[PDB]
Formats: sequence, structure tokens, C-alpha cells
Amino acid sequence: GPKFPRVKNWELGSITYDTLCAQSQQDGPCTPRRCLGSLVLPRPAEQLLSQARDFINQYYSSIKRSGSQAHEERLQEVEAEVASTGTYHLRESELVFGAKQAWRNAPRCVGRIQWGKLQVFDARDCSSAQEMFTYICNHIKYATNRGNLRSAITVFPQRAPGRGDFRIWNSQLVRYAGYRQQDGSVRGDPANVEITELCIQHGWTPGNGRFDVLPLLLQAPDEAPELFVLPPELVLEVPLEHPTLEWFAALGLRWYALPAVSNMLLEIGGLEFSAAPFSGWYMSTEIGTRNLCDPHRYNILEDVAVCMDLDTRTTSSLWKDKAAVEINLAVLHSFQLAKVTIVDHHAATVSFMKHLDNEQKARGGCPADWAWIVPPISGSLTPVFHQEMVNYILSPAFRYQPDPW
Amino acid sequence: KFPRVKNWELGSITYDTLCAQSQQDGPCTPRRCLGSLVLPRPAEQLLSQARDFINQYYSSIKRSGSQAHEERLQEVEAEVASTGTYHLRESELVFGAKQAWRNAPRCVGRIQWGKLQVFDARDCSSAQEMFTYICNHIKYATNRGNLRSAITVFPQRAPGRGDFRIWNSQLVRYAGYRQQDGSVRGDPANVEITELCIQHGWTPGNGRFDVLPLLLQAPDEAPELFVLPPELVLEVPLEHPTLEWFAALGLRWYALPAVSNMLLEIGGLEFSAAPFSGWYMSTEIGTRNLCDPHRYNILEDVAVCMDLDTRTTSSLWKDKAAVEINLAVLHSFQLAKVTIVDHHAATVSFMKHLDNEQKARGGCPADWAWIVPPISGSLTPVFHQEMVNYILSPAFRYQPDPW
Ligand code: HEM
Ligand code: HEM
Ligand SMILES: N=C(Nc1cccc(O[C@H]2CN[C@H](COc3ccc(/N=C(/N)c4cccs4)cc3)C2)c1)c1cccs1
Ligand SMILES: N=C(Nc1cccc(O[C@H]2CN[C@H](COc3ccc(/N=C(/N)c4cccs4)cc3)C2)c1)c1cccs1
Ligand SMILES: C[C@H](O)[C@H](O)[C@H]1CNc2nc(N)[nH]c(=O)c2N1
Ligand SMILES: C[C@H](O)[C@H](O)[C@H]1CNc2nc(N)[nH]c(=O)c2N1
Ligand SMILES: [Zn+2]
Repeated sequence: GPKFPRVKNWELGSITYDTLCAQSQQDGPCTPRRCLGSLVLPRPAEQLLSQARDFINQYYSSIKRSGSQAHEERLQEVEAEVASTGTYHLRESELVFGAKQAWRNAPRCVGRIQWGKLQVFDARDCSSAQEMFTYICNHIKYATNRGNLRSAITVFPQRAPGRGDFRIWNSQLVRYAGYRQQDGSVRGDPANVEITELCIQHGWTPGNGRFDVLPLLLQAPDEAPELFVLPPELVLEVPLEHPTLEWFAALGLRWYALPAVSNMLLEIGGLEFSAAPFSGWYMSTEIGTRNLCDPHRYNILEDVAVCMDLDTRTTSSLWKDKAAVEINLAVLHSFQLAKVTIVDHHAATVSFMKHLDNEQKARGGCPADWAWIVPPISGSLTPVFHQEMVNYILSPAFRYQPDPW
Repeated sequence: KFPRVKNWELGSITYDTLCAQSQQDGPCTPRRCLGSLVLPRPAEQLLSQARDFINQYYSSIKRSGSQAHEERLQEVEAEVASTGTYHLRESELVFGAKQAWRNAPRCVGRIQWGKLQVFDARDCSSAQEMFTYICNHIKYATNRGNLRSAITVFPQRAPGRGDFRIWNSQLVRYAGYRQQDGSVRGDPANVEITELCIQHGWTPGNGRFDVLPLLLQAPDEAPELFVLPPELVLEVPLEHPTLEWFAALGLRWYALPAVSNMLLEIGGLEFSAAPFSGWYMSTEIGTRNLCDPHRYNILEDVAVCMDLDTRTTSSLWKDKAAVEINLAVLHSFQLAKVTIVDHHAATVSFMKHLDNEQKARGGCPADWAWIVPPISGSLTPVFHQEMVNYILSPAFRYQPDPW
């Protein structure tokens, strides 16, 4: 019957039609001849005006005022401003709506049940690297909130014609050092090799531990970046122990409480906020499966299996699956004990199914990237595994952007 | 512009150029991706597919462009022009079946693709004859537990008449008996086929693991019922290497996975009954068949036996039971000496396959959501590997249920 993607849940037998994808203005990487959905990197003038008009229409709808005089004056305001300046500026309440809408729009986030609850710090008055540092520290203090984490975003000035960008160089506000060795290996987190070497080229005195917190490299328009060390008491970490395996604590493993992405671009109504770091809380599989067990990350699967006395010489003992489970349980248990917000992959995905049902009623669909939504252990044990998903790009949005160097 | 395909664990990059040869559209468009969807959203026609397939064949035997080739193309041409259809030589059929398996994007076992026993059953005129061919196939493929991949191919679709079909979705399937209180005894995926069997006269049982009969159908005839002789259906009792109470759950599974409702398309010709088999990957039995909520759904029972905290997701009880159940399956198949492959060995060998395919053909169509196992995804190398999905022919396809 309906001319929109049919979407099926194979566990419960239920069908829906996504009508929201109609609202996609921006193409993704797929064509009728080939599906490129599994690729991680999906490879103005009047152009700005129409993005702006579209965003202002979205704002007036969210407050139920489409067609009103407040609505048509705001449009006229926006084009007048572009008319003479080439760009325009967002009201405070517009920025707050657009930031939540960007989270809500993100196909790869499983945490969107929470989308309506986001503290938006407005930092569009910021004019130096020192000041960014102050805002960032404020963000971390508020978001961390002694372990009872609160979702938050801090928005720095938008991109502007000619003038250089605001940029945080690090990919997260909290990142462990990755030190390349003589023996070709790496101490710390291999993911952070490059940002580590940049920090050093820029005058940071490197440690040599597995869990050295990096300084921040902050860049204000048309200036070399500057280096700022986070005060250690601001950076809450959790030491990792296991509820029954007494030796697990002796491994000296740890992770930080606050995940906070700092290198993504927040785009709203054509405006481009190149520095707009955002934070929530972790799903446990991010730490316990990916960060600790990826072969190219900490890679601790073998060491843990040896302690558990598993047969690591044969795949069919499932030593990998057993070790990974215990690591995940340790992460959950240690966060619980420390009273630091965290969510397991079962709670997370159940809440995402609720989110999908909310959005079906509210917008008639929800863009979602199945390969990312499904957890990296125990996939089919979660209800998202059995749920078809339609992936597409809406604006406002979080986007990847080239690295500044 | 061709796709860049990156592996994120090793940082290596390929380009897929094989996809340029795709002639069929997939479910996606520029505006939206539909890859996680499970089901799909004249003479010159047949003639191009035929020419193209005959060209694939002669190329493969390196006898391309020449005499045997040009004459084979004329034969196909002469036959289509007069009859609106043609027929394949046995050795072409053999090439086509292997190539259809090779091209299947959802298949993690393709390293094996060159090793396929092909039974030509195109001289089949009755359900009875289909039954005999189906038994030889089971007997050959099972091989007392040393499983061997096989396909049996029945007579192709013809404009004039209905299809040869096997109603059952696999050759071995456990009964599912719906209760008046909604609930199911046996395998809830097989409720509708169980019911069809009874309607066509089968005496039901009441076990959790009662093996179904086959419903075989010769063209335009009511389907016919046939019982598989119990000694043809090899089964493995499930026990656990260290948990003695596990055996007592009375769980088992059959050795031979043989798909029997898909359509085999070669050279524009369609083979509506062409059952195929190989061997199981352990996660198919251990994770999906026994732990899916809408399958036998044994996760809670196992967790209670292991004495775990059921009250909370965050004890990871589900993850712990799943792992033991998969362990039980591998141990049990190893003990009965029946071919099985675990998901680590399987995905490791699929990686080697992508690499062979890259050198040979310049790409490999693969469906990431189906290749990555349903437990321990990121623990296998495939998780970390970008994959391009597209339809090449020869191919296995879905087709509608005959009832
Ligand atoms: C409330 C707690 C939250 C949880 C548990 C959560 C969970 C996640 C997870 C697990 C991922 C995938 C991570 C990975 O594999 O690298 C993700 C992606 C993402 N989330 Fe969240 N999220 C939360 C809140 C937030 C917030 C506050 C924002 C921004 C306002 C956000 C925006 C994103 C974006 C943009 C991505 C995808 C990044 C990319 O495409 O590469 N989420 N989320
Ligand atoms: C030799 C051992 C083999 C193994 C271990 C294997 C493994 C698998 C697995 C795990 C799947 C996913 C099935 C599911 O989740 O339901 C699959 C899909 C498939 N395999 Fe295999 N395979 C093997 C051999 C074969 C053979 C011999 C054929 C046919 C000649 C074949 C054709 C297929 C096809 C067509 C699919 C796709 C099914 C669909 O689209 O629904 N495979 N394979
Ligand atoms: N490689 C780099 N740049 C770069 C360029 C393009 C993309 C990119 O990756 C994104 C996707 N993946 C990465 C992280 O995204 C995440 C990470 C964690 C995450 N998890 C959470 N629970 C939350 C974070 C924030 C709110 S919830 C949610 C999203 C960030 C990194 C650099 C490394 C060092 C300096 S530049
Ligand atoms: N049944 C429905 N939808 C439907 C229709 C066609 C196909 C389908 O799913 C596929 C996926 N999967 C199924 C069989 O595929 C398999 C199964 C097992 C398998 N495993 C193996 N190891 C092998 C089998 C043979 C050689 S290796 C490899 C492939 C078949 C579902 C309907 C619901 C309501 C009205 S109609
Ligand atoms: C190749 C593949 O796209 C890549 O490994 C993806 C798979 N799914 C993922 N899912 C999440 N949430 N995060 C990731 O980094 C990835 N990696
Ligand atoms: C919606 C989703 O695509 C569906 O559940 C798929 C996911 N991946 C799968 N992968 C395999 N091998 N088998 C399956 O049945 C499925 N189910
Ligand atoms: Zn796609």
C-alpha cells in the first residue's frame, strides 16, 4: 500500500512505514546498484538561505506557530541579515532547539531516549583559547557532577567568512596518551598516537604510563593552538575490579567517567559550529568490549583469558567470548560501586526500542544505522538486532570535519 | 567512481570494481539506506542473461571467444528464438550452482565455494521422484557426520505450467504446535508448515523436537507428503563439557542444514526447487535457534540452572548463558564427530576469502549485518571490515510460498 520504506520487526512481527525520510534534503552513500551502508566515513549564497528557511520552519513547528506573523517576521529577519552580511545568527532558544534536534537526528546514537534532556551552554561570546579552556572546565564540572552525569553541550562561535575557526584538536575531552615504542609497539591507547605526538611537538612533557590523561590543544581563530592541562581532580576515573575474580583489580585497569566528543561539527540552518563539544554517559560495551578488547586498542583479551586459565590455543573453547564477558561485567560492577552513571547494552537497547516507538508516533520514523546501534557483544540477545532500520541524513546534524593540521 | 573498502583494524584499503558488473537493483537509493531489510523491498531479456552467462562459462574454462563457445551461443540463440526458452548443459549447470553460492552476499562460508557436489535432477517427473532424489542428497551430504556440501537441482520453471517446489523451508525442521493459549510447543518458526502438514494428512506428535515430513509438489498437483526415514536424519544430543545438569535439559539439534525454499537463477533460467546444504556454524544453533526470543528461547532456563541473578540486566546473565549454550553445541558436535565450525574460525576463513576474491575478481559482494556473528561481533575480524553489498548473477533468491 504505502509508498515509503516498509520497516519490520522480526521478533514481534510488527510493521511500520518511515515517512520521515521524505524530509531528507541530503543524500547518503548508497545507489540502486550498490549498498555502502557499512562504511564508517560516508565519502554559499542562496544555498544558506534555504537551509536557514528550513531550519526556522522547523523551529516554528516545534513551538506550534507555522504560518504566524512571528514566523514570517523571523524569516524576513534571517534573509535581511544574509542579504547584507552573507551570514546570520541564531536566537538563544533557536540554538537550544537545534542542538537537541541534532542529537535526536544522529543515526549512530543508541542513547536518544534522552534527547530532550540536554543542557545547552551558550559560549558564542568566547574570544580566546584561555576562555575556551574555562568553558570546557565548566562543562566537565557540570556534566560530571561527582558521578551523577548530566548530558551537556557547549557551543563556541560559528564559522565566519575569512576569519579562522574555533577548534578543539583532541577528539574527546578525555583521552589517554599513546606512546610509540622502539619495539614498534605502543604504550597506552593506540588510538591516540597522533594527538599524543602533536601534544609533544607543541611543548607537552610526556609521561610514560598506560593511562596518562592528555592535555587539551585548543585553537582560537587565526592562532596556533595552545596547550592546557586538565586539573586532575576534575577528571573523574574509575578503577576496574571484578565482582568475584579477586585478581582482576591487580591488573590496574581503569577508565574515565565522562565521554565527551570534541571534534565533531554541529550544523544548524547552514550555520557551522566547528567547536561544540558534547557529553553524555557511557554504554558499558564501549569500554569493556571496544576500548579494552579491540585488537588495535588496549587489546587485553589474551591477558584476561590467561588469568582465567582458559584454553587460548583454540578458537572453539570460546575463550575470547568468556574473557570479554567478564571484562564487561567488571566495567559495570566498578562503575556501580563508584556511583558513576553507566548503562548496560541490554538497558540501552531496550530504551532505544522505546525511543523508536516514540519517534514513530511523533515524526513517523527514526533514522538509524543498524551496524552501530547493535552492540559489539551479545548482538542478537538484544531487541535492536531483530529490528529493521532506515538510515538517512537530516539537519540539524553532527558531522565529521577534516582535522585542523 | 568506485567504492573505497577499508579494514579499520589493519588500516588497509581495497577498491571494489566487481560491483560494476551488477545488473540488478538493491533496496537502497541516495535519499535512504535499506540494507538491514531482510526481504526485497521478453526474448531479448532472457537472451542477454543467457549470452552473458554462456560468456562467463567459457571464460572460466579459459576457452573464451572461440569455436565451442561461438557455437554454444548460436544454440542458445536458436532455441530462444523458436521456443522462448533454452536449456543448460550439465557442466554449465555445475558452473552456475557454484557461482550462485560464490555470489551470495549473506554467506560466511564462501571459502568453500569451489567444493560443491551437484546432483542433476532435471529428469524428475513426480513428487515420488523428488522424494528419492532428496534422500540420496541427505545420505550423500550427511556422510555419517563427515558433512559434504551439496545441491540437487530439479526441473526449471516453464511458461506453460506451475513449479516444482519443496514446501518446507529446510529439509530437516522441527514441528511447531500452536496452543489454544497462544504459546508454542517445538520450534515457533515452523508453526505454519507444521499445520500445513497436518491438513495434508500427517499424524502429529507432541514432542519439542519432532522431525517434520516433506511436502513435495510436482507442477499443478496438490503437494504430497513424505516421511524421512529416521536413520537418514542425524541428530546430536546436547551436553556441556563441565556442567552435568545441561544434558538433562534434553536439548538436541540435527546435523544437516539444507535450504529448500530458495530459487536458483542461472543464465536467466529459474530453478524453483534446488535444495542445498553444507554444515552449521555453531552460532546458528547455539545463539539464534535456541536463544532467540521467538525461537526455543532457552536463555532464562539455562541462567536459572547456572544460578545467576535473573533480576537485573547488569549481571550479564543473558551473555553468560548464551556463551555456555554455544559451548555446549560445539562440544556436543565435536563429540558426535559431526562437522561444525565456530564463529571465530568461520570469520577468519571469510577474511581469507575476501582476499582471494579481491585478487581473482576485484571485489566480493557481502552483507555486513549477516556476515557478523550474533554474539561477540567485534571480537571477530569481520566486524572491523567494510563490505559492499550488490547482486551478481547466477544467484540464490527468495520466491513466494506456493500455498
Ligand atoms: C545519554 C547517554 C548517551 C549514551 C549511552 C550514548 C550512546 C552512544 C553510543 C554507544 C554511541 C556509539 C559510540 C561508538 O561506537 O563510538 C553514540 C554515538 C553518538 N551519540 Fe550518543 N549517547 C548518549 C548521549 C549523547 C549525547 C548527549 C549526544 C550529543 C548531544 C550524542 C550524540 C551522539 C553522536 C553524534 C554519535 C555518533 C558519532 C559518530 O557518528 O561517529 N549522544 N551514542
Ligand atoms: C560449507 C559450509 C557453509 C557454512 C558454514 C555456511 C554459513 C552460512 C551462514 C551462517 C549463513 C547465514 C544463515 C542464517 O543466518 O540463516 C549463510 C547464508 C547463506 N549461505 Fe551459506 N554456508 C555454507 C555453505 C553454503 C552452501 C553449500 C551454499 C549453497 C550452495 C550456501 C549458500 C548460502 C546462501 C544462499 C545464504 C543466504 C541465505 C539468505 O539470503 O537468506 N552456503 N551461510
Ligand atoms: N581521528 C580523529 N579525527 C576524526 C575525524 C573524523 C571522524 C572521527 O571519528 C568520530 C567517530 N567516533 C569518534 C568518537 O565518537 C563517539 C565516541 C564515544 C561516544 N560515546 C558516548 N557514550 C558519548 C560521547 C558523547 C555523548 S555520549 C559517542 C561518539 C569520533 C575522528 C582524531 C583523533 C584524535 C584527535 S582527532
Ligand atoms: N518466512 C517468511 N519470510 C521469509 C521469506 C523468505 C526468506 C526468509 O528468510 C530466509 C533467511 N534464512 C532462511 C534460510 O536460510 C539459511 C538457513 C540456514 C543456513 N545455514 C547453513 N549453515 C546452511 C544451509 C545450507 C548450506 S549452509 C543458511 C541459510 C530463509 C523469510 C514469512 C513470514 C510470513 C509469511 S512468509
Ligand atoms: C566496518 C564497520 O563499519 C565498523 O567496524 C563499525 C561497525 N559498527 C560500529 N558500531 C559502533 N557503535 N561503533 C563503531 O566504531 C563501529 N564500527
Ligand atoms: C533486521 C536485521 O537485518 C535482521 O535481524 C538480520 C540481522 N542479521 C542477521 N544475520 C544472519 N546471519 N542471520 C539473520 O537472520 C540475521 N537477521
Ligand atoms: Zn544501503
